[PDB]
Amino acid sequence: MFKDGSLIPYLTAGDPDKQSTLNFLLALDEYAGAIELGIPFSDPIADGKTIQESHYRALKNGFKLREAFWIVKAFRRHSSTPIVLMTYYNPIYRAGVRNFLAEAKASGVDGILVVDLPVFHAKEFTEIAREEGIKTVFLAAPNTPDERLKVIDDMTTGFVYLVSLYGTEEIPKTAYDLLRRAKRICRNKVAVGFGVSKREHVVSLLKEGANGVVVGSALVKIIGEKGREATEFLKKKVEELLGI
Repeated sequence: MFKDGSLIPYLTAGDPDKQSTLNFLLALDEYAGAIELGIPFSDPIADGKTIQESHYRALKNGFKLREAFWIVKAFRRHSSTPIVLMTYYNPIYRAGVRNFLAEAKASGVDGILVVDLPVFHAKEFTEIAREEGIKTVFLAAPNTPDERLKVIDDMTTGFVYLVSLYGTEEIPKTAYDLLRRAKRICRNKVAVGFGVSKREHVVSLLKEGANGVVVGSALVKIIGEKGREATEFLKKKVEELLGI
């Protein structure tokens, strides 16, 4: 969904508030190949310590599911950068799949990643996403076998998101191994969410085949501390990771 060599910012919707989220998105657009917007959830058990804390913040501050569409809709008036909504299944499930997807499309969302999409529901979910014009992004971790990477690649219409709940400050061998296996199996492009924090991480991963590098941990971190005023520091961070 993005150019090769893209830096893909990840931000939590409503952290610390929807206007702030929008401000951050607008300030980072110029460096983004695509953007991931996460919907905060009460139990983000698939996320690392940092991002989990942002879900908690957003929620304490009163985030409401559809405020995410408000953010996307506002952002769209200024940019056409591909947007992928990231969320747990519960919210989607309760509001109604097709209703959610249709609404997401209408707001300007291009793709979606359901972190814990139950395999039982996987098939119909991908079909509805196709009918609604929303591309699919599936997740894979170091413990995902080659066989499942294949199955994941076949259902994927957007791109395959590879993650590593390892951290570091250096990229773990286990994450590099995941990437290698992915490049050897996927026809879909892949992005890597290995919690990068250094200029060398970005270069190394792109050098190693990642079509795009996600950068969330590093950004959410600054947001946890700066709040609404993280904006300028976020730009400096991205420029650092980009060598500019």
